[PDB]
Amino acid sequence: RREIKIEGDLVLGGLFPINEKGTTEECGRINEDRGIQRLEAMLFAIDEINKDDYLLPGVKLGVHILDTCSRDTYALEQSLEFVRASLLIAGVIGGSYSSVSIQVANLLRLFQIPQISYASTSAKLSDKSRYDYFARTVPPDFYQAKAMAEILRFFNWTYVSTVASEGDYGETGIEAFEQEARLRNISIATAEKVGRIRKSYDSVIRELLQKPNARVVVLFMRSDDSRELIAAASRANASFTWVASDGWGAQESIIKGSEHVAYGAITLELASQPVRQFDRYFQSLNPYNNHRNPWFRDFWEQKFQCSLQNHRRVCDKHLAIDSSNYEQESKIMFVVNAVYAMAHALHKMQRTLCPNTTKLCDAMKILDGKKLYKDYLLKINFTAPFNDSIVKFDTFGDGMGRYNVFNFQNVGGKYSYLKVGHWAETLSLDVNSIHWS
Amino acid sequence: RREIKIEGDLVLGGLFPINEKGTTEECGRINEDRGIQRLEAMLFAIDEINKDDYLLPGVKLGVHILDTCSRDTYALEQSLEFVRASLLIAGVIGGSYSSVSIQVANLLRLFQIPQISYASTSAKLSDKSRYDYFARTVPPDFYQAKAMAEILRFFNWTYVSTVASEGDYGETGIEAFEQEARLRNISIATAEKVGRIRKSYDSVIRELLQKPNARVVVLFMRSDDSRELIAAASRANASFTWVASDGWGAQESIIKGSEHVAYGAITLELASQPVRQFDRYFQSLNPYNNHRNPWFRDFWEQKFQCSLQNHRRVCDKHLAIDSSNYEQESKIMFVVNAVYAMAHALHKMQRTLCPNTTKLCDAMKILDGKKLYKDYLLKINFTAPFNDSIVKFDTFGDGMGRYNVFNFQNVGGKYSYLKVGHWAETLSLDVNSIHWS
Ligand SMILES: N[C@](CC1c2ccccc2Oc2ccccc21)(C(=O)O)[C@H]1C[C@@H]1C(=O)O
Ligand SMILES: N[C@](CC1c2ccccc2Oc2ccccc21)(C(=O)O)[C@H]1C[C@@H]1C(=O)O
Ligand SMILES: [Cl-]
Ligand SMILES: [Cl-]
Ligand SMILES: [Cl-]
Ligand SMILES: [Cl-]
Repeated sequence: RREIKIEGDLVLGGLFPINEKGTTEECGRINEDRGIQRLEAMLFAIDEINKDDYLLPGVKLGVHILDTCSRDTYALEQSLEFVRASLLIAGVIGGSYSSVSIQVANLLRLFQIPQISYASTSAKLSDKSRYDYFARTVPPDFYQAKAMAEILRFFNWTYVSTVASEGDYGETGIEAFEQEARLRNISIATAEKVGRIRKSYDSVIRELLQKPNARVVVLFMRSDDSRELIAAASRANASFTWVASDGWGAQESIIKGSEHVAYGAITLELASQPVRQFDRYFQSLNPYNNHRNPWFRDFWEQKFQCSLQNHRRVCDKHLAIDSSNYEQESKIMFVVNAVYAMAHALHKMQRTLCPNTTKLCDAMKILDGKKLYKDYLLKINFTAPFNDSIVKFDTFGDGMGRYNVFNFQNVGGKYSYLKVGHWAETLSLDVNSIHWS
Repeated sequence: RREIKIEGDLVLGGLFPINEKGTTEECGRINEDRGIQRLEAMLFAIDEINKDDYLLPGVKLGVHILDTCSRDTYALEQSLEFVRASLLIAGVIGGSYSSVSIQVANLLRLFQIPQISYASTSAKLSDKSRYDYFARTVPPDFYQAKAMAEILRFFNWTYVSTVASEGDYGETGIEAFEQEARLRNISIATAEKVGRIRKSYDSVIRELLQKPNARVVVLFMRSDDSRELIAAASRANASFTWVASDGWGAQESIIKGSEHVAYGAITLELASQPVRQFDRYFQSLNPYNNHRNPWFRDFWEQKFQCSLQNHRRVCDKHLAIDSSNYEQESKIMFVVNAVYAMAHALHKMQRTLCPNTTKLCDAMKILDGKKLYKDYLLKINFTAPFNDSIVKFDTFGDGMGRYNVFNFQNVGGKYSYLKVGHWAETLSLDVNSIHWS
């Protein structure tokens, strides 16, 4: 029922997991980082573009923002509002979960509405024919498989074993790693999978022990699966050199109480830099100055376990989002770059189709989505506005594969993940900073 | 803007090409046979089912009927009305043109709404994964390719040449014939195509003459392409034994003025029988008793070139649809069988999910479209209501491939197409009635 509907000459649709997938109820609690923060980054980006005197000087961007409630079917129903509009919906920003972005993309292509996801990393969305109106500022996860294969090939690690989670993430990732290993003459000792139980991980650990020549284990697993496998490795006192995808990444929750077996592990994470101006914008928001966001009062009441309006404690008027209770969500840069990619494509389109004017001409009021996607959006190339990193898409509409390389080690009586490298198209490692086990 | 919206316990969506694809304007003239007649066959079928005391005894069927205007994009926009409904839209009947049914099917699968086409014959719609909510009472055209290959194999015609129209119909049909010929050890001399010009056909005829050993020509062409190729064959005085798909069929317009070169031609047509009770129902309709159809007054004014309400002649009050100006459209049986297939699937579903009641229970008010399609609709098997011919679908949702075999000949100083056989799964020919050339 809730929405953010702001008028403009051109309107961008937005889809965010503002609320978690509910349990009795369809929608759960507010999602603070993937929902509120990401939605406010798109509003921040719109405000900035509208303020800019060089980008779309005569065209004001409006918005139509909706909650996906972290569910495919709910997001599809919401997306009908963007299709009914045929508000001048020029394109859609979102969603977050790949399963939501797949269903939205199946609908939007039918009405030729371009879509840019700032978070969906499934390999399926790369399909030029099935998702011919979809683009993304994030790279697909199959580039992690390529980056891991390139890390092994560098260290000449020719004999390895693999563990994968069940589902799109784990299966597609190890299937891509298997192919990337074959091309690099890397032989896979044993390939294990993990379904949806404590014993299951011990069966995998035992099966990994059956090939003692393969000291390197390559993981393409979800967070919970990664923690549980390292726990079973801890129980069996089985120490391996783990090479893992972002499912493990640089999360301290994974290695907690199992740092011996997990020592020297090589992990990947999506490389991103914070948007400093966003921290200032987000920390200044309060229930008194943020009337345009209809979810903000529930976000505030939930974040601070208080009531703004008697069994509930009254919100102290001096509460604030600040350094002690806030950290910029890892994908804020991708939200901002997605909105700017749409603006840059629209700007170039208006300049070509509306000669000798800055205003939105008739040729663009009857907007050709096919032209916008193929001839403008897929051909954008600009410097990220708050970074010199380039925003651009390949012919599949995929953003550039840039990952940080981490090494789990202890220096100065503290266990931390250390940034020991980066993968862009070529691997770059600071080898003399890596610890082994 | 116009529609037929009739309330019921369960409502069926309907899509018909009531108006032709417009030219200035988006929608053209009324389409009398594929539009008005086919829409009235669905209303006839609904009335009959509702009157029946054994089929859905406690569930009244309603309708929501819309004009596709013979265009993909217009039909997609119309279909949003069936999706917005989530009226209790249980399923959709239509469309006619395969291009319209493809776009509708792309939308309806997303909201799990089963769809039955009474006319769309494209091979694409057979795809179990891409069109997983689509079924049809007509067979796909690739069964014509199989039937023609079986006619050649019977007469031991091992050396043949092929001509195909450009587009889905001709290309897919000859591609399927090429595969069906390989399996029957039939060698193809030359494979010609026809684009979108009088000279083009002469180039094909000349190229066919280059292989004089191949006296049999297999055609998979559109009506206009078929007439023009027989015209070029007439000009080059090139007489062949033509084996053609329903694009030519038993149309006298194809052979007009070119009966010598076209003599003895073997052609296919979709086998159908008229629904006798429909003739009585359709011929009784007049502008005074048909208020539920909002397009009928324009149909009447167009059919009779008159005005019901001064430069226009006033409609004579004694005008009527009758034997002199009406003939039952060839696919009326498929419209009626599509509506009955949906009713039978709903009837079996209500009997299983609503025990000890005939009424629509809560388990069916929140209708599971996935169950309706896979467990009920794909498993129907009933005698056609106004025929003993069986209505059933295969695992792809395709209706049974039943074609009549025609032979163009002269008997008693009159040129006519004679029914000389039938193809169901096995070919059946009355060989001693076939003329050659
Ligand atoms: N990138 C996500 C997550 C990504 C993923 C991709 C496809 C399927 C499953 C799947 O689950 C995992 C599990 C572990 C690590 C990464 C993923 C996406 O759903 O695409 C998106 C939720 C993330 C966000 O909103 O930041
Ligand atoms: N069966 C049709 C027509 C069928 C066809 C199928 C796919 C592509 C093109 C194509 O065009 C031809 C040409 C000649 C003969 C048969 C077809 C369909 O569009 O499916 C549908 C309009 C017919 C109806 O409403 O009766
Ligand atoms: Cl989402
Ligand atoms: Cl998954
Ligand atoms: Cl149609
Ligand atoms: Cl065609």
